[PDB]
Amino acid sequence: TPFTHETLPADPKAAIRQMKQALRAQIGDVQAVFDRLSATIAARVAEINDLKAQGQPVWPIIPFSELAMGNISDATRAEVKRRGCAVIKGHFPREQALAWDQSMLDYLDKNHFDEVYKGPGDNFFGTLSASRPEIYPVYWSQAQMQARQSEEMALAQSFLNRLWQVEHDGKRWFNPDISIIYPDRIRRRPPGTTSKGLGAHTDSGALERWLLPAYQQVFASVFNGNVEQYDPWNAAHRTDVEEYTVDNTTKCSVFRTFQGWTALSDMLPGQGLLHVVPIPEAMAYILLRPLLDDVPEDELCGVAPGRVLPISEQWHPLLMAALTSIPPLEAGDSVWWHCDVIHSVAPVENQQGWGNVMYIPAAPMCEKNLAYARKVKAALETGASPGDFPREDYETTWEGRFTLRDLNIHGKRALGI
Ligand SMILES: [Fe+3]
Repeated sequence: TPFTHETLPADPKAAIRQMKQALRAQIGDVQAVFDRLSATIAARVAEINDLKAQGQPVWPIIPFSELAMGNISDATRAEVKRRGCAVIKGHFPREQALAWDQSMLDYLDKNHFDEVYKGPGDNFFGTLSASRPEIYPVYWSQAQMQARQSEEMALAQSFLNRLWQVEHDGKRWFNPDISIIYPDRIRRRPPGTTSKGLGAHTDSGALERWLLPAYQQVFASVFNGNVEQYDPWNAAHRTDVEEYTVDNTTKCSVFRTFQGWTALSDMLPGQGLLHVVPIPEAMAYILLRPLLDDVPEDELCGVAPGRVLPISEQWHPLLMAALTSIPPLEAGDSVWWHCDVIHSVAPVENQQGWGNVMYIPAAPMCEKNLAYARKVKAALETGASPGDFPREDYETTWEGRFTLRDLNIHGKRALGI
């Protein structure tokens, strides 16, 4: 269309305007489609609420033993697809997790982190009420890389990728059985912590969801009214997207089937825990909401370039009605959500125990993810901040960092070597 942009429009408001007009036209009665969509989603909220009342976790719980032994049922596979998230209990033995956590402590301590730390290096969350989640951003601890290349991450990554339709056109969109090392940050909250949390948002692009041609491809069924034809699990064209780049701002130049993390400490109920909207199709609602006629013509319900896409009660009351907590967790567990899934971190006052996690996603091998992987390997040598992240570069100088010679067979392959 005349309406799309592959690079960041010089005039966002102008571009948003034209996209809206083009789209209202291509859909017909937007409000009728939104209502239909909402009835399906309202019905899911009924499911979710029902389960909550019973005493169930809403998150599919999948024991790592079954995963490891290939004995996951069809019903479970199905449930993870319905819910868009999964907990892997016992992903790692508690010992191993706790020992990792301790190595983290000493790695930070021995390189004098708390002294040196200047940031946040970034303002990715300016669109959120709770925009300050508790002190990050290191990449190359032995703990992290080990978990990343660990054989039992590989099992989980592969199992997860497998949930996506891969075949479609030109036989295969990515290889679901190798995943790249995507070095990410950590989340470290000590007992006593008080925090606003992280406000509900989705990752992997904001404005580009509407304006990028690849996303017009991905969400065709949405942007043409056949909302029910739309399949969250179809990899079609996801690997053709490339997010807009904004000076020194967090972006994600990689395709992630799931985001997740591995817990380094026990997570106790109410202690400012990860919540998710377990309805991966919600993205449809996010996409149609600004098209409705109570929203200003040049606006996308808070979306701004170089900022995470915000989800709020103001614009998305139904989706907010669906927020659900992770169950309580023991160290070594790990949690996963579909890349289009709305999520947040609840606030705590005076937190019991630690709230430590390592960020490790499933990002499957493909021409796109490999391009980034080639870049990662360069960073891993120097210890610099991976390109996708603010150039803080704290570890370039540190002792006890994971290095090139310490790689797995997995690791060498995940970085394509
Ligand atoms: Fe997020």
